Amino acid sequence: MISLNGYGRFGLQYVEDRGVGLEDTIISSRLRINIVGTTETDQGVTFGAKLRMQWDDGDAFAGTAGNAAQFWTSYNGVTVSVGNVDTAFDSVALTYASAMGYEASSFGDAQSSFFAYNSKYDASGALDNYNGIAVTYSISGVNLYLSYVDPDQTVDSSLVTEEFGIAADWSNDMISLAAAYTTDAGGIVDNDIAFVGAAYKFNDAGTVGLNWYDNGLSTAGDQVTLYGNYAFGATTVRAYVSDIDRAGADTAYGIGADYQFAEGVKVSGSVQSGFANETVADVGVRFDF
Amino acid sequence: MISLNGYGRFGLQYVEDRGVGLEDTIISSRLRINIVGTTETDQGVTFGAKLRMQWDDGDAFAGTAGNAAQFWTSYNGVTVSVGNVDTAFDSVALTYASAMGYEASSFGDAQSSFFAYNSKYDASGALDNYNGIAVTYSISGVNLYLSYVDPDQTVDSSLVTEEFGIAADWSNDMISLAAAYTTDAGGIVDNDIAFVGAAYKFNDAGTVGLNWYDNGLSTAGDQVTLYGNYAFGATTVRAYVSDIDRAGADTAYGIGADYQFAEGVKVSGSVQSGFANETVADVGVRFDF
Amino acid sequence: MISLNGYGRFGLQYVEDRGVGLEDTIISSRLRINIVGTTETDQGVTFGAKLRMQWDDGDAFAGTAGNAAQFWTSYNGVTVSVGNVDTAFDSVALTYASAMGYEASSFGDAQSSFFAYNSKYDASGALDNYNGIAVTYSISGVNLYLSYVDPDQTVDSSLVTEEFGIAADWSNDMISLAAAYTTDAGGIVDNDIAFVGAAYKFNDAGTVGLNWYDNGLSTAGDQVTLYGNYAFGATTVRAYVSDIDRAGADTAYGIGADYQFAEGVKVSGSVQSGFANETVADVGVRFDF
Ligand SMILES: CCCCCCCCOCCOCCOCCOCCO
Ligand SMILES: CCCCCCCCOCCOCCOCCOCCO
Ligand SMILES: CCCCCCCCOCCOCCOCCOCCO
Repeated sequence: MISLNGYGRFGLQYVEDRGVGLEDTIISSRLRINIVGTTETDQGVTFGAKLRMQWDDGDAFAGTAGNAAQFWTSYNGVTVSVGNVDTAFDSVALTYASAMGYEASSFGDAQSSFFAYNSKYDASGALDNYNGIAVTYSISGVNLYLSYVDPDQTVDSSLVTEEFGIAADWSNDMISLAAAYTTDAGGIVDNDIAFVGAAYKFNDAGTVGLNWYDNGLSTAGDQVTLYGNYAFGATTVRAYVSDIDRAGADTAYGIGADYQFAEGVKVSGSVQSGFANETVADVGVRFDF
Repeated sequence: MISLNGYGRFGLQYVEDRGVGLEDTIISSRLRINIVGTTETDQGVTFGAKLRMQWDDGDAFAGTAGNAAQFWTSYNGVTVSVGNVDTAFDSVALTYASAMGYEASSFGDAQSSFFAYNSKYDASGALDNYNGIAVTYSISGVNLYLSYVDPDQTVDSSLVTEEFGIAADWSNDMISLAAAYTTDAGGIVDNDIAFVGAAYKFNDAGTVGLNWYDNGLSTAGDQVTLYGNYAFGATTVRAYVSDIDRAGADTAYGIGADYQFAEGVKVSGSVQSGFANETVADVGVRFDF
Repeated sequence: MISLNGYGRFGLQYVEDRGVGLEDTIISSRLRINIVGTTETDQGVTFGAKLRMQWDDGDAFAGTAGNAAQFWTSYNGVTVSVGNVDTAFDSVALTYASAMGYEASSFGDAQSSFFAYNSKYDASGALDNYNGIAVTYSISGVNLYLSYVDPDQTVDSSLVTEEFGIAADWSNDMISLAAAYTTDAGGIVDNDIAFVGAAYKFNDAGTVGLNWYDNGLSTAGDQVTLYGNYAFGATTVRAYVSDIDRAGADTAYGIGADYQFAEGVKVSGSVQSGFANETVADVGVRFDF
């Protein structure tokens, strides 16, 4: 069976003083198409493969291609995947929970470098033999994640730096906890990063959380992000503040809202301020198809 | 929801004395696939996005990719679109009504340069930040069209030439009228073009029309095209003659036929002569899927 | 109507002493998506077109695009195709019958150069104006095939070398016979190749066959391949031995097995040895969607 899913988003993206002779506000948009092929068996093993075609404003040649494949095999709550896989640090819960606005951006997200599902092709040739293996397992409210990524699998392994990651998250109805650790993140020798987060749903209406990170070799250093959101019917108000160890940095912060216009249609905006006093704002829509 | 539609066409394309060591007749064909994603809401606002994958014989690398996206939002007869939009001068009725043959070509089409929906990627990089906004509105038999296209939206607007177009067409059962005007057409300062056309269905079987254009800065100058067609059951006979102001040009003309073989399947041929006495002929099929 | 079909395959691919500083075993995988558009008519003529998007591990830019189109028209057992067609030597039965392993490889396949359906784009530009025409006709158990391929159809034909091929195969329930001949195979003046094969199903469980080839201008020279397979319930055991005329070559051979895990899911492995004593082995899965 083959199925297609995706989304489109378009809105205004404002960056204070982006550059000499550059408009500070443009229309930024993205079109995402996923192509999923799956084969189900009567033995309960589901085989799958996916491809992604993703277009973003400003993309080279004003064109769209697919990325590199991802294959998986699933059985009894376990999934093993190969090729362009989702990684542990990028898949755990809570780590992207302060993101806001129609581009789901946050300075309160982790300031480190690490591998992740590659949504598009890469013109530098750096991903040509990139190959990952990941394993996930969901023990009810408890998710476990494991990923190994070799940036160039054709070359003797002793000559390249492979990334190894693990994560686990857990949740009941009102508390969630999440943790992840990754060594040689992004193929960088000694770039070892970690994440621990916790969140509390202090209603059915509100949640507050805290994420801490060790950003490994990044200039940012350790980081803490405090975030919260509140739902008022169809609108959701979100806010966060984040600090890094880097000498002299400002405290990052942001405020935003999400309006659930209909199932599949969300209007979102945000005003944020970064660690180097960058001012960014957005307003747009996303629709899921 | 995601849907796919398209067509394929293949036939012979003959160009008199195309060039030294070049075959005058080749097999020219095109494969077009549209990918449409739409999200409907109970509030009557439909959100949509589309992508196109188009292959033509002779295409670089013998490959196919998608073009840049187009997004739209529709409500009560109004449609607002963003990104790679259809423009006013290219979308009005009647302006392509003399086209014929399986490649739907005509020297009697407007001889100017202007922006239009870009069916493919562009290897020069000229379209990378091309961004348009269009608005259409259909007041029963009366269509209205508006388009604004900024060729590079990242750069201060004062430094680039934006294209602005408007058009309207109207039709009852037997007369149609259409008009369009576009300033700085194709991003060219002072390339201001206009179109006025009219057509008369003098039966349920025949139509005759006239299109006049101001081709702006083009070498062609003003132009007039007279065309007509007649349906004989499943066959349609078409003809046109066109003149331009350019000193010394020949009167362009063509004669063709369309055979409706089945719903979705059309066999078409044509013999045409251009403004510089070029001789072109074609014969082929198009099938819609 | 538009339909999508394809498959995904992933496993281990081992090449003895592949190269200094190169891992002998990697994970090799392929994702194939076919896009088929067809238009049926009440007159019994079916029009079709297809496109292919194929990703293989190691592919340039870690991306995927479509290849060049293929169009066809079918009526009463006859199919005429244009553009990127299947050729006679590549489509006849039996010629790939000794292939084994999850990559369906065999040194016992023909050692010549010839044109074939191009599954992907080609970055050299060599396929840009490549255009073929093929005709197949199936007279019950008897298939006939014809293909003409012009590598650059825009240039006077006298200046290029066109490939012409024919083949026929025939089968009752227990014997199959197949033959093919192609002149100027692969666009190479005087590269004339031929194939004759025969196979005998000596049960409902076993088959043995022999293929002979004239590999035209190749260094290999004439070739003979002897192969056989036996089905044991859900497993199939295959073997082959092949010899070429090239002075000094080793006898090529291989042994493999296929496990039909479920409809659409096949686990396959193989150990093979080539003409220059290369050692290759594989083990993997293929799933059809
Ligand atoms: C990301 C979308 C895929 C489109 C990228 C193809 C990029 C092609 O160009 C790479 C640079 O070299 C220039 C190519 O020659 C011109 C190609 O297109 C022209 C005729 O169809
Ligand atoms: C228009 C279809 C998309 C295909 C265009 C990709 C063009 C790639 O080449 C651009 C020029 O540079 C050469 C690239 O290196 C070779 C690529 O493919 C070979 C292995 O899969
Ligand atoms: C085979 C898949 C299609 C992808 C191939 C596109 C190849 C593009 O590069 C060709 C070589 O020239 C370099 C291009 O400039 C960078 C492109 O992408 C970056 C921003 O989206």
